[PDB]
Amino acid sequence: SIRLPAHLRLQPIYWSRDDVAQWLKWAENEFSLSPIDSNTFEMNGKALLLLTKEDFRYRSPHSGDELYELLQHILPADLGKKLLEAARAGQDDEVRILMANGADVNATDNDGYTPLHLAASNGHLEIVEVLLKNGADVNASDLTGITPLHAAAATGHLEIVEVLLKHGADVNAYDNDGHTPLHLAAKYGHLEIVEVLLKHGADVNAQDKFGKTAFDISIDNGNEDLAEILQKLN
Ligand SMILES: [Cl-]
Ligand code: NA
Ligand code: NA
Ligand code: NA
Ligand code: NA
Ligand code: NA
Ligand code: NA
Ligand code: NA
Ligand code: NA
Repeated sequence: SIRLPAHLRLQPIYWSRDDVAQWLKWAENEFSLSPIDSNTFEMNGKALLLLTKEDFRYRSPHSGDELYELLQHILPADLGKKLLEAARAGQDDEVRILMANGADVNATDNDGYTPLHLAASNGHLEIVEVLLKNGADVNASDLTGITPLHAAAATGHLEIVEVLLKHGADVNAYDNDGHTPLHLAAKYGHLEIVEVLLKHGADVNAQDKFGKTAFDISIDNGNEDLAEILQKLN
């Protein structure tokens, strides 16, 4: 038995093509495989993770199934949890690889956050787009009632707000405090998001648990520019 080199103990998404080649040679020795042909897996580790098991079998009639299993065993068991983390951290390529390997696009943590909530909150537009294209629940509430549109409106991510609306986000969804996305955009001073929400049917007269409209919130915060938009339309 041979120990795997230290840089190959990194997750395979980080492996170069030369790293892949070293891993193959390590496996040839560790598992007593038929000699591996040097031109056979001419790609980096990110690409390797997108091959199917059938692809491995075709590429290596003698060892490809074994190599596929070895590679998959390197990955953590809970890909849905990894997807939540990758989406939160903006790891767009990792998001794509994890969903290709079966991660649930609607993976949910103990706060009710989904990948879409986390990518929306942290401004990761490309990840929002890939999640939506692959069936992400656009109107899922988290435990406090926050939808992805709430999360993008509160955090000032205008393009994400627009994409969520184009994919069916509920413009007048309520969180557990009765806040709509319009309330949260007003609370955090995002004037352009307020305009987009109104153009998509946001209810200026919606009252939260405190009896307050988005306009009331703009007055409490002294944000006269936001109050002006809201006043015009109600
Ligand atoms: Cl999953
Ligand atoms: Na590379
Ligand atoms: Na290298
Ligand atoms: Na090949
Ligand atoms: Na696969
Ligand atoms: Na290994
Ligand atoms: Na999983
Ligand atoms: Na889940
Ligand atoms: Na940001």
